Amino acid sequence: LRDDYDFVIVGGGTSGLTVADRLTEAFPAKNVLVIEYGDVHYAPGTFDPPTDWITPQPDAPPSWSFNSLPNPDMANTTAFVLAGQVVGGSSAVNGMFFDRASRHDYDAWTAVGGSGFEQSSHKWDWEGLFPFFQKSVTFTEPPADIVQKYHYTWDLSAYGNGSTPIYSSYPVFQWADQPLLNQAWQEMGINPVTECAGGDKEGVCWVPASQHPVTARRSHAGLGHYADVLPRANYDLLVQHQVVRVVFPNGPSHGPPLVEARSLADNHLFNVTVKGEVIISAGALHTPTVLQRSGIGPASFLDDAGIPVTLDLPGVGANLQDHCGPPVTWNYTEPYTGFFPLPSEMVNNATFKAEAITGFDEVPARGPYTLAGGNNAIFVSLPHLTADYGAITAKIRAMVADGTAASYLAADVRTIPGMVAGYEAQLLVLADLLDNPEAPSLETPWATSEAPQTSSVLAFLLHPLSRGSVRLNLSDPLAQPVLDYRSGSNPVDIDLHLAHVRFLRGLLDTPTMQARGALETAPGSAVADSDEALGEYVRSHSTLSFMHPCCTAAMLPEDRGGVVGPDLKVHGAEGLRVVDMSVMPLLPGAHLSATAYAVGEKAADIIIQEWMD
Ligand SMILES: Cc1cc2nc3c(=O)[nH]c(=O)nc-3n(C[C@H](O)[C@H](O)[C@H](O)COP(=O)(O)OP(=O)(O)OC[C@H]3O[C@@H](n4cnc5c(N)ncnc54)[C@H](O)[C@@H]3O)c2cc1C
Ligand SMILES: *[C@@H]1O[C@H](CO)[C@@H](O[C@@H]2O[C@H](CO)[C@@H](O[C@@H]3O[C@H](CO)[C@@H](O)[C@H](O)[C@@H]3O)[C@H](O)[C@H]2NC(C)=O)[C@H](O)[C@H]1NC(C)=O
Ligand SMILES: *[C@@H]1O[C@H](CO)[C@@H](O[C@@H]2O[C@H](CO)[C@@H](O)[C@H](O)[C@H]2NC(C)=O)[C@H](O)[C@H]1NC(C)=O
Ligand SMILES: *[C@@H]1O[C@H](CO)[C@@H](O)[C@H](O)[C@H]1NC(C)=O
Ligand SMILES: [Ca+2]
Repeated sequence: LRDDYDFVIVGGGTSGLTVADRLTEAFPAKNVLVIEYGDVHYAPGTFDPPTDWITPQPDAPPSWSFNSLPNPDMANTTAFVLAGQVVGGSSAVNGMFFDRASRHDYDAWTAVGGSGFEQSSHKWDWEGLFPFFQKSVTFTEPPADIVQKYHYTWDLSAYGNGSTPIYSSYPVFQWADQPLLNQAWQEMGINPVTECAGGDKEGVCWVPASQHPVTARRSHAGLGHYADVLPRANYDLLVQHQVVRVVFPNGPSHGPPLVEARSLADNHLFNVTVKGEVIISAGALHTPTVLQRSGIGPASFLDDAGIPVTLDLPGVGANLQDHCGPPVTWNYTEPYTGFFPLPSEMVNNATFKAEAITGFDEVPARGPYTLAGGNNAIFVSLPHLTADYGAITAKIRAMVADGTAASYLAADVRTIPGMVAGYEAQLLVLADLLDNPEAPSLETPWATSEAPQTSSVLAFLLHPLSRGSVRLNLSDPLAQPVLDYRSGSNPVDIDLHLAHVRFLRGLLDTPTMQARGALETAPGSAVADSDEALGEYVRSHSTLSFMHPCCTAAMLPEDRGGVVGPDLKVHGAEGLRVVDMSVMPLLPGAHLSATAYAVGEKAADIIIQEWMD
């Protein structure tokens, strides 16, 4: 471990390793150090040997497990959330669903920053982010036989001729009843989309897997941004170390700070000297933890924590958002026939599963295990799924106009004019986005419809108005934070859930599902028809997290509660940036990992262009 470094990156995760990669290749004379809580682990993909249709990988890398506080507005249910504890971060333990949000979701970032963000040239709208999306991954056309078998569609214009060893691929396998819902979504008027990673994604979407096109092995940041670029002499990595905080010897206006690190083996604490900048990429859950212990956070929490205030930025750990939603479930009253193979074949058929195990080891990889978690989702806009009803967005706009919107934030947040102002800007922008018929409001993925385990649809609330907190355990500040999800704390989220579930129920009415005798098992017509009963149902049967927590160090002006500018520097701190999913101001209508790379690539480009002064 060297005397000093030019760059320290806190967290060897998805964004952090892509930043560390791009910095070391651009500045061969500058030394980068990545400090990682975890270690290097082989990363099994989703549904790899010897699992059954979606069982846990026996040799999975380590992760943090989180149980949030009870969410009273969702029947006190707890949210269960994971975070990868490994070189590669969460992308090493992903479900590998590798989509991007619509162009309008990222346009929303620029709009929510407002004019306070406009004397910078770093635009995080679609036009400013799309080139880095193309840079971030290499996509590969599937074989022709696989195309004519499963009917993948795509448009290479969405990917360009990028060549970064982070792979987006379509498996050479699908379950045999994959076309079932595909046909039924079209009978609901949801239309096929040829390519959904090129910004235009409302309709029925093919989504790729973050995995190698030949071997089907998981692609994560630890390979593509770390292992695959070594040897590289200025690219250092320190494992089994927890970065405690950053310290400014002469205050935050004289930087970069020192990185105070704790060795997880022996608890030995030390400091790393930084010449250039410190980049924090500890993730949406842990970046707030690193800045809070650095005295960079809500002044009142920091006082209650016995931590001296270095920067009073109440956005640190605030504005927590995640994807969540309740299900619609059915059985079949006729036998589920004519499909081979279905997922149950893995548990019914030793021959078939033995072959799947060995098919995965052939070159190229073959059979069921080349599949990750599935490659399909609908993304339906609020106008489309409700027949242009303006009730929800009127409620949002009114709730800002009358000033009651603030009441839905936490009691130590609604009192802060900065936070109310930024929450209000979010809601109006979200109100506009949910009025855009090309902007997804509901996501529903599927790969099979075999009953009973996969005869269900989930109603992903893509753009929640509720907001939560990531805060230090005050008993053990170095332990994992407390997550207060406050799911459903803004009531428009419940209205969205009812609209989404009620749209989804139409699935069972489709000729395709009626041919199969699909019989609704939950919520049922009785519940669905009662705003009070369906409300009760979404509040107690929703999954509170699909493991996409974000926006705890939002890219917003300080007066709107943000923590970083559009250059991703922490407001009021020189030589200190954040680059991970905590910087998004609004949660995107997508799974986050592809965005995490794109954010890493653009943040690296920003950092590079300035250090070539
Ligand atoms: C179970 C699960 C499944 C998912 N499935 C999908 C999916 O199918 N599709 C999708 O698009 N997204 C998915 N995601 C989410 C997506 O992968 C993440 O949002 C994204 O990878 C996060 O990137 P990041 O760089 O912000 O964080 P991470 O990649 O998690 O990076 C944080 C890193 O910092 C390290 N760290 C934490 N604290 C410290 C500290 N104090 N000092 C040093 N290092 C520290 C962590 O160990 C980790 O390496 C999933 C997430 C989970 C948890
Ligand atoms: C990492 O670097 C920081 C910055 O140098 C170290 O923090 C500094 O620690 C010194 C202790 O040597 C603190 O000074 C102390 O102040 C109290 C009262 O103010 C006084 O009673 C002590 O005698 C001593 O002078 C100093 O405040 C502190 N600096 C900051 C900005 O917090 C930190 O210890 C280093 N960490 C490790 C593990 O080396
Ligand atoms: C158990 O699974 C194996 C698949 O590995 C089945 O064997 C295949 O059956 C299909 C018929 O759907 C044929 O097209 C293939 O030629 C067979 N391949 C091999 C390698 O056997 C087998 O039929 C399954 N058993 C049952 C009872 O369904
Ligand atoms: C939430 O917390 C506790 C449950 O043990 C109780 O205070 C409250 O009634 C709970 N709310 C609901 C709706 O269950
Ligand atoms: Ca697999």
